[PDB]
Amino acid sequence: MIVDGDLHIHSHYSKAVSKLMTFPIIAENAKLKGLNLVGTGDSLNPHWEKELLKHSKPIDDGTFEVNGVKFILTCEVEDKRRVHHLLIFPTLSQVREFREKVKIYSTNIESEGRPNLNLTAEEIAEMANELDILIGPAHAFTPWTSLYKEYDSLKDAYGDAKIDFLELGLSADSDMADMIKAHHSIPYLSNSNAHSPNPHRLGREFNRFEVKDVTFEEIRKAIKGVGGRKIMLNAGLDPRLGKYHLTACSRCYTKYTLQDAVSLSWKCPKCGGIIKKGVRDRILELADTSEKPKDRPPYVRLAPLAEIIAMVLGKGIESKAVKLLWNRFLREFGSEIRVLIDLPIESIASVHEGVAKAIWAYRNNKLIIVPGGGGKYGEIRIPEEILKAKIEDLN
DNA sequence: GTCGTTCGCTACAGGCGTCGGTCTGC
DNA sequence: GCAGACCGACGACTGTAGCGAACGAC
Ligand SMILES: [Mg+2]
Ligand SMILES: [Zn+2]
Ligand SMILES: [Zn+2]
Repeated sequence: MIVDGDLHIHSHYSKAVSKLMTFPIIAENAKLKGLNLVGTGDSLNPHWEKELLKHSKPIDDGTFEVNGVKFILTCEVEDKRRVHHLLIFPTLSQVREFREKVKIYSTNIESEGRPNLNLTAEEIAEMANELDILIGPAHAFTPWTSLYKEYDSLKDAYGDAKIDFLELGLSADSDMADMIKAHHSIPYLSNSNAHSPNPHRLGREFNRFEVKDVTFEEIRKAIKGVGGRKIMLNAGLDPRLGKYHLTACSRCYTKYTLQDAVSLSWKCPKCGGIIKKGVRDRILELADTSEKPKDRPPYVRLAPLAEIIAMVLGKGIESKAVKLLWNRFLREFGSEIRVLIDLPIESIASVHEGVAKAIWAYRNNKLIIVPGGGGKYGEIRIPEEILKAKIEDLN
């Protein structure tokens, strides 16, 4: 079967995350969005595991079901050097064993969803490998809490340890990361990093796997690419929409080139804020090869359908109008990705003509994109002539 | 024209580095 | 004067009350 799975979210026990991020609400919104598989997130927190065991039914020792949505155990943890890592756990026993292993190195393993571990990246990855726990750098190019803001290579961070994937990130796609030859031997995950069950948050990115069943072991085979299983698609935000795509100030969000930031010594001259290097500049800084791996699954660039509806209707992202139109589209067609990429523009027009024209302009690269940077999300705008013209005249 | 309903924007919440400024024993 | 210890604030890890003000079915 072919399923869509988002393997990096955060519960309400994490920080700066909506209190609505509980198993029932997450499952409801994932089902509404057409999301087959969702990572649990924060699995090292015992209270979140208790809530899981409460609101779920067992599929196997590492797969659970809430309101028809499947869940495998995942967690993001922070390094001794302030570097985030994503981990996928085979069974609940691996979760509990890892949790007990790091209690002597952590002070918030029981009170937080994103724990801090007084362990280096190599130590964490080695402990995971010893327990067959899938480990990988999460949002690997963020200028604040990623691997590549701390290290110049995966080898410098993990040493003799092994990773099982690399989480791309909102502000990057597969080609950018594949500009580093090492990455060619590593599977990519495109996950949402959702702090909210909102439509444009939960499942903003995901991975499309081919599996026999929806279980942890099938997903592990799909990530490894063995036994006929495979990651056949990586759906993700257009890298320009991420918060850290370009190099900009952390306070006023004004964008600067890499040369300009170097000459300015990383302080914004118009607000005194700290300029943070974008992932595009960072990857070009670490650029290695012009080749790509052949086995690399295609990356489908997305823009959240709620954002399209908000820019068309000229209203806010949380408005009731965009919510109603988004629900109409989802009831009618079943998934955001289908409306964005797969559905014919004529069928989109039956629900809303302006949204159909905007989606056409998105598919045909005729949409204005103000790239994000320094912590500000990218903005999406549509030229006026697109909305003024008729559908049959676009092409 | 009324008055519930809805919108959009600002302020603010909360448990380990970085980054300026300050104090301290020479 | 000054190196170096000491210190406090600041923001990522972003979401949402909540408050004027505009809207929209009667
Ligand atoms: Mg992306
Ligand atoms: Zn993280
Ligand atoms: Zn600035």
